[PDB]
Amino acid sequence: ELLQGKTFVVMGVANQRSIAWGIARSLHNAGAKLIFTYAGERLERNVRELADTLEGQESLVLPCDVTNDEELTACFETIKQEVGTIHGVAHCIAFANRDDLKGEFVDTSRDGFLLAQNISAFSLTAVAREAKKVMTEGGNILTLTYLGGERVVKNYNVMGVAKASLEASVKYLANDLGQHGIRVNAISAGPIRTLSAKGVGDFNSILREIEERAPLRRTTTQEEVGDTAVFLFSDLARGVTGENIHVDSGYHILGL
Amino acid sequence: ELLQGKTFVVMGVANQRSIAWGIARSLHNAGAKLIFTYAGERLERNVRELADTLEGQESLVLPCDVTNDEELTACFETIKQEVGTIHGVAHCIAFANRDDLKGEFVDTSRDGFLLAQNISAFSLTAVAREAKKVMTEGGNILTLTYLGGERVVKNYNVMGVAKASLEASVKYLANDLGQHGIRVNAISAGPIRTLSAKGVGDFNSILREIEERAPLRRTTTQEEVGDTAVFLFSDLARGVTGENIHVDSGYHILGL
Amino acid sequence: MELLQGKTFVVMGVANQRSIAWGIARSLHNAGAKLIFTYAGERLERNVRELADTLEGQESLVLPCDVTNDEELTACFETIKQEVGTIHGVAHCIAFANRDDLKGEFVDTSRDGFLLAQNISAFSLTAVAREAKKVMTEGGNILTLTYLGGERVVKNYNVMGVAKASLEASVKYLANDLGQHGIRVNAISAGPIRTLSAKGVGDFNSILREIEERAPLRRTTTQEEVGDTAVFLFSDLARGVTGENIHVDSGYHILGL
Amino acid sequence: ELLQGKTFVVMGVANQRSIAWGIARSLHNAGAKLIFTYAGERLERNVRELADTLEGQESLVLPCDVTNDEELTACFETIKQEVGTIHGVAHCIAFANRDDLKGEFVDTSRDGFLLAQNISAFSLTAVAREAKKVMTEGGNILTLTYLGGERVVKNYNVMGVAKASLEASVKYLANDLGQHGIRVNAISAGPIRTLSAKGVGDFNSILREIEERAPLRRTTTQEEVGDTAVFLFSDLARGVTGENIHVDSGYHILGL
Ligand SMILES: NC(=O)C1=CN([C@@H]2O[C@H](COP(=O)(O)OP(=O)(O)OC[C@H]3O[C@@H](n4cnc5c(N)ncnc54)[C@H](OP(=O)(O)O)[C@@H]3O)[C@@H](O)[C@H]2O)C=CC1
Ligand SMILES: NC(=O)C1=CN([C@@H]2O[C@H](COP(=O)(O)OP(=O)(O)OC[C@H]3O[C@@H](n4cnc5c(N)ncnc54)[C@H](OP(=O)(O)O)[C@@H]3O)[C@@H](O)[C@H]2O)C=CC1
Ligand SMILES: NC(=O)C1=CN([C@@H]2O[C@H](COP(=O)(O)OP(=O)(O)OC[C@H]3O[C@@H](n4cnc5c(N)ncnc54)[C@H](OP(=O)(O)O)[C@@H]3O)[C@@H](O)[C@H]2O)C=CC1
Ligand SMILES: NC(=O)C1=CN([C@@H]2O[C@H](COP(=O)(O)OP(=O)(O)OC[C@H]3O[C@@H](n4cnc5c(N)ncnc54)[C@H](OP(=O)(O)O)[C@@H]3O)[C@@H](O)[C@H]2O)C=CC1
Ligand SMILES: Cc1c(CN(C)C(=O)/C=C/c2cnc3c(c2)CCC(=O)N3)c2ccccc2n1C
Ligand SMILES: Cc1c(CN(C)C(=O)/C=C/c2cnc3c(c2)CCC(=O)N3)c2ccccc2n1C
Ligand SMILES: Cc1c(CN(C)C(=O)/C=C/c2cnc3c(c2)CCC(=O)N3)c2ccccc2n1C
Ligand SMILES: Cc1c(CN(C)C(=O)/C=C/c2cnc3c(c2)CCC(=O)N3)c2ccccc2n1C
Repeated sequence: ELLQGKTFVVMGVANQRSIAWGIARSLHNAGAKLIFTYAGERLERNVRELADTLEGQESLVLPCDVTNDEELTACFETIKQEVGTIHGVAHCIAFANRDDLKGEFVDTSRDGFLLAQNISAFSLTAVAREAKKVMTEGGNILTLTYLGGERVVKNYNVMGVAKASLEASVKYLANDLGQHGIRVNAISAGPIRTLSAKGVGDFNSILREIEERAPLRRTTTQEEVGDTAVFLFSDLARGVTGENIHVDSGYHILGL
Repeated sequence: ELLQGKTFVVMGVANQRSIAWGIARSLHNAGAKLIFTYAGERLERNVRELADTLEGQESLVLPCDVTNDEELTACFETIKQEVGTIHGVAHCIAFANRDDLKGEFVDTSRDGFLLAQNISAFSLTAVAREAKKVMTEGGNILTLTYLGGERVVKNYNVMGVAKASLEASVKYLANDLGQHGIRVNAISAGPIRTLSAKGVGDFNSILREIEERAPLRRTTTQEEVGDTAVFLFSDLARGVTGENIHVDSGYHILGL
Repeated sequence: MELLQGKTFVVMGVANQRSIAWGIARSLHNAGAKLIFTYAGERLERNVRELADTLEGQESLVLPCDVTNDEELTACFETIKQEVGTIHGVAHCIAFANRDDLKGEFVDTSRDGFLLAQNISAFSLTAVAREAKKVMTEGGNILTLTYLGGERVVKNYNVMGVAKASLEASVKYLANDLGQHGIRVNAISAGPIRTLSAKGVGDFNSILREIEERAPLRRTTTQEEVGDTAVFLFSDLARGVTGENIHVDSGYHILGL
Repeated sequence: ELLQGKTFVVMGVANQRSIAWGIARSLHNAGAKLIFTYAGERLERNVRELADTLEGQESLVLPCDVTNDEELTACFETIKQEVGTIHGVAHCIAFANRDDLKGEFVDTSRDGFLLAQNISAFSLTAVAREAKKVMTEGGNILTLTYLGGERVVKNYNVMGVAKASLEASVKYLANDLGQHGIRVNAISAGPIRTLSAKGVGDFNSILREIEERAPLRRTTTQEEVGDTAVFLFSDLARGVTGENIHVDSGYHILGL
């Protein structure tokens, strides 16, 4: 099977609905070994719990608050020490202050802006810099992004700008790391019911809109994202780097 | 194994270097059965011998000149008669008059322009129209495009405009066919030495630019395109339609 | 009137006073340009001839130019050459597809329908640039008009959408060819506007309605807004701009959902 | 004539070769009155001297270090009281630590990253929310971008990611401010020999490349940018917002 005997770091499991958890399962289903990380103590339990559901042999679960330089750096030392070699990292982390995800992007504070950039965009680069030390056989680094990073999506505001910065980081990191045998890609996922969609929008109204209008006439699932993540980490995706695959039932192609 | 139980139509094999022969090989390795179509009688011997290098039952090998509506139609009629159900088509077809592939694009004759449009872009639509009839369980339709459709490539000229037309075509067809359970996607391959590289303005130099400047520091293989085609035909890609995956060693990201 | 003072432009595709080409003709004229008009058919000849006539100064040459017809293309620019010697640019505002293709599924478009739309709506830019090349002696700009449907899927635009992708790639390749001859080539991507080429589209009114309420500028596009950006592209101000597609659509093109 | 009786804030003049100085000339030749900002004494005289060369008479030259919220606010507060109404702002500001404009982008420091983001991207939004306060007749906000925010440019690294973020901000800002009669647009300029090109590796080779491969066969001047800027601030451009106009001799259209 595609990922037999390879080991991957998964970052961003918060709960059962986490896109990261879809990715975890698809990779596990494809025969991967998994390392999870989680942000801060309010979660160790929900991630270990999930990790444990997976058939057989304990997955490492590590703390990694990506705003913290030394725990990020320690996280990957542990990985260097526990396992030696990984074959990729799935970066599934985003955060902005909730107040910034409503009315007028022009009103966002510089602290708001830089917090979003720091956690939603710069973290990929920080992670990629540690990941590099421990991917001596090469492989793929993946991030998740969203269409609001390319075109304007109401209320996505500062996150849109931080997705744009994320997608551009993908390209430049692809240009740095290719020579070291490492391919960097994104998945642009369609809107999905997650911890991170608990907010506003009348989210239901937007899913309904995807259902009526997306080419595939349905909304996307965390398993659809995770199967495209299996492709990207697999050998099938060798010649693919610097790319953004939309797993969104085709919505991204529409105009009016 | 991944495409177990499924049959695909591969159009465009002309010899062992054809990117279509790369896709055929990857699809067979992933358990598919194949039907091959070829441009005209002069190619029949090559295609029958390639097909027969693969283990398993024989493989239909049918003439299909995409310029000839009766031939196109009888071809897929024959396919419905003998197999009943397909799961996908790989369209790997292009042509323009070779004198239009030098000098200035502005000097392209009307006949020249419409011939390139006819064979290089409209054929995807005619193919799709007949494939929709035998795609009884849905599936994927793939074509092959090139960066000249997006950005100016010297001498690519009228093929450049026909690729843009092809890629717009993928969008519109994905929008049509989603609701019939059918996805439509393109692979944008980097340059590869094939028959359609014959006569190009120092292809060797082009190959060197890629090798030294592409994020991955190597040229694209027919096998790399074929493994991405596997993904796109597989159920891994069920959320992915109207997409153009660049398999070009990340070359497409580069500015200057 | 100054800014295009002392320059002459060919405007192709005026069919009545709502034509985008006529918004363009007025702006060019108000910027001091002299104008040559083309038409294709027998009768909307006057229509064009009568619109021309309203323009204040010297009378305008008005010439038949069916872009489907090589001889007529050659004769028209030939006649421009004999009559005025030098022109400074061309506005190409011309599209056609069979009406039955602009509904239903794109996958049912016939071969003839496809090639017809490419011929008139995409190739014709190139045929016109080739003729214009020989009369654009001091350089200048070639324009064309496109639509968002050439970049992303717009319901029912179908075959014209593909023909606009085709048009847009032609702008780039022609820009690459002609720059060394002092000629720039650019597109304006206009918002939906009420013209003859909008007659027969499902729900044109509700299209304009959701432009008004959702586009950043909260209003639909006008012919005059298109013509004023045309003035820029034909003027010296734009001398560093080529192979560009400028969206004059109240900002609509930036929106997802 | 074209900008008769309008006033514009021009930000970023550093010396006579500044793009922002090219824009002030064009705006002035089109009838505008101008207000200038600068950060820090290192160049107060330069901007004063330059502003004084101008043949109308007599421009406010105010301090505005976009890093400083109290100073930004004050600068636009001073403008509120002293001029009244403004019709536009040209934001020609960028900065990143020069140690980050070489080597691999992946080795970029946290605060290197957020510094570039803060000066080169966020400042637009900060400037735009002031300005909003003073553009009571509406008008245009312009920023300068570079192709490296769309595609990978060697060494541009953290600035390319910053420009991507800048360009996304343009889109979101335009969605915010359009309802207030305010347009927001970028100009993507070709390489120009300014202070911000000092130290770029092989800059003369970049220029020679542009001259020989760019469609217009020449390199890009400050006057070309200033004249496109005149268009964007004028009534001619009233239907244009959220646009990025490439003023780069057509270079942006080239593939390989
Ligand atoms: N509709 C959608 O849900 C879409 C989401 N995405 C992207 O998918 C990714 C995953 O989000 P999704 O699964 O939806 O939602 P989740 O909320 O489940 O996942 C987000 C994860 O990011 C983590 N995170 C936040 N801050 C930090 C930090 N300081 N250090 C380390 N980790 C942190 C969260 O941890 P914690 O719980 O501790 O805050 C959580 O585990 C995001 O990048 C998101 O934008 C893309 C397209 C569509
Ligand atoms: N560098 C490269 O090689 C790249 C190629 N591509 C694309 O890959 C695709 C395949 O090209 P490639 O494998 O390289 O070259 P090949 O020439 O081996 O394959 C192209 C196929 O198109 C067929 N074809 C041409 N005209 C017709 C027609 N009238 N009816 C039916 N088939 C026809 C050819 O047949 P015949 O020999 O009889 O003409 C040939 O079998 C093309 O669309 C090409 O543009 C994309 C990116 C890079
Ligand atoms: N919402 C909109 O209306 C938008 C339109 N556009 C584009 O703007 C351009 C102008 O269209 P618009 O003004 O809307 O509609 P009009 O119908 O007013 O203009 C279209 C013109 O194209 C001409 N034409 C068609 N076929 C030929 C041919 N064989 N040879 C010469 N001329 C021909 C028509 O002439 P005739 O009547 O004599 O056949 C007509 O004068 C087109 O390219 C269109 O696609 C772009 C964006 C939005
Ligand atoms: N090749 C090129 O020159 C191109 C440049 N650009 C862009 O054009 C814009 C203008 O750059 P250019 O004219 O070349 O170079 P300049 O160095 O002349 O202008 C850059 C300006 O940004 C100012 N700036 C830096 N930090 C701050 C800050 N803390 N607060 C307020 N102002 C600040 C600089 O001031 P100071 O010197 O005092 O630090 C300087 O005046 C930039 O956005 C740049 O990215 C775009 C495309 C091509
Ligand atoms: C699909 C979608 C999302 C979810 N998404 C794609 C994200 O990237 C969400 C990021 C996010 C980032 N930060 C957050 C939260 C969500 C929630 C609560 C919180 O405190 N901080 C989203 C988020 C905000 C506004 C609109 C949105 N749409 C239309
Ligand atoms: C990579 C590459 C190709 C090959 N390619 C991508 C194609 O799409 C080939 C198209 C093609 C299309 N028509 C053709 C021929 C080739 C050859 C001989 C012929 O008679 N007609 C190419 C083809 C022409 C010009 C430049 C080119 N570059 C840089
Ligand atoms: C804005 C818009 C147009 C107008 N447009 C951009 C066009 O390019 C029109 C092209 C055109 C092309 N060919 C045509 C006609 C119109 C009308 C009558 C005819 O007989 N042939 C349009 C046209 C069809 C479907 C949707 C459409 N939308 C949303
Ligand atoms: C054209 C071009 C530029 C200049 N540019 C477009 C910029 O946006 C420059 C931004 C900048 C940002 N921060 C800077 C400096 C320049 C210079 C000195 C310094 O100390 N900090 C550039 C800058 C670095 C690498 C390549 C570059 N190319 C190819």
